[PDB]
Amino acid sequence: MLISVLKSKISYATVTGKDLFYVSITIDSEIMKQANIIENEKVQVVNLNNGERLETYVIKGEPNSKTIALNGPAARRCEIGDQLFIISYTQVDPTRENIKPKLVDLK
Amino acid sequence: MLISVLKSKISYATVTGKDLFYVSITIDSEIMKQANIIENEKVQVVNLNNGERLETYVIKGEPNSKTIALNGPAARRCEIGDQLFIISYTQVDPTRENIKPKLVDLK
Amino acid sequence: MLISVLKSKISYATVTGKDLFYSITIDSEIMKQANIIENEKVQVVNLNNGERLETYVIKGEPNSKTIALNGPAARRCEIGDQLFIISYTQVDPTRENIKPKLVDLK
Amino acid sequence: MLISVLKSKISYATVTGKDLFYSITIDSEIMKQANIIENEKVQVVNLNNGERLETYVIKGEPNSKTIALNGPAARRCEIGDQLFIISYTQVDPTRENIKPKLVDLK
Ligand SMILES: [Cl-]
Ligand SMILES: [Cl-]
Ligand SMILES: [Cl-]
Ligand SMILES: [Cl-]
Repeated sequence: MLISVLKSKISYATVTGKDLFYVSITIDSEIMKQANIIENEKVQVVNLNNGERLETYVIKGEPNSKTIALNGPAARRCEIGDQLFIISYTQVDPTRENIKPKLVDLK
Repeated sequence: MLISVLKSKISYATVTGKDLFYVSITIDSEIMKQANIIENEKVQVVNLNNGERLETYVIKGEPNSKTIALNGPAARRCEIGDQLFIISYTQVDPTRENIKPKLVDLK
Repeated sequence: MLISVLKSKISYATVTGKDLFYSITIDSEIMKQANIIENEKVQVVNLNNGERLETYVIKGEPNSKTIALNGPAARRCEIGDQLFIISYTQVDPTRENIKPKLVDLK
Repeated sequence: MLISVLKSKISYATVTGKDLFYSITIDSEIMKQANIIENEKVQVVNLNNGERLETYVIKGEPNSKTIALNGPAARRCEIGDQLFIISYTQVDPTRENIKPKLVDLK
């Protein structure tokens, strides 16, 4: 038996770029590290400016670049300067002790 | 094989507050206890006034406060006074015994 | 790996009712035909308006043909709309393939 | 604990058809390339209109290049739209990493 719970949250991630025709969210690899989020992990991305809510996967950005970029169709759901929260969830046995989320506040 | 089934439902939760620039959904910890919903658990939140449907995670509110508050980008999807249903699911092997959902009706 | 795959689909379910101030209520015989159980999570997609939502199943009276959207979901349909109702299961992709139970109501 | 990670991505799939009164049909050789199986749940995202949906996969004829949105999903695209089609898997992250299968149809 499993339930979904918060694993990681990055708060106040400022969008630095967007690329519709990408060759999904790019995040500074050091921020990913702080948040215990791995390459290709599924995340929920929510936008404080426009209210958009979406799910996509993570691409590594360059370490210490502060890159936060929405690529592909997700580019249509933001603009540069928007503030995001980026959330990862995990499925756990509810008979186990509670998971303590990793919280990263970029503000 | 595993399927998702209803584990908990809080019905007719009235929004008492909203804060866009939070430092998700805040629920009276006593109400959470009645519904067997734990802090940081993922929930579906559906709004009877405006029809909005979203997924977020639970933050504890003060016991017996009747606080129901949508924080962060979710704040853009409600107004004070709106009536919510708050739902949590669980993944189970359906060859096991049925999950009997915990139903909390606040109306 | 664990992946999600289709386990049941009810096609061309016609909305018979909606009640804002109550989920999806489905004739219990149709549920059995689809191998969908009470309180199971389902995807509901609407051919008339394109709406897509997830909710849980409530039993309707057997052989009533009841298909009703209740609660906030009521704002996402009207009586007479045609729905597809889909349930998924998580399984090992290398183990024997799941044959979905398909129920066509047209 | 389990987390969801990318397992398969088809990029720049051009919509060739849509049929409301039949959900995504994909050339079965493209599916094989992407390690996507019949009835697998997929995320479909549209570069032209920004729409994001979840549905399941139906086999199309091999080497046809068919990419067709069926059912209510038909209301969320037009012929010629470019799609990305994504599948995820739940894994124990302390095991070895899933190397995603990437198929670029551009
Ligand atoms: Cl995207
Ligand atoms: Cl939020
Ligand atoms: Cl609902
Ligand atoms: Cl569909």
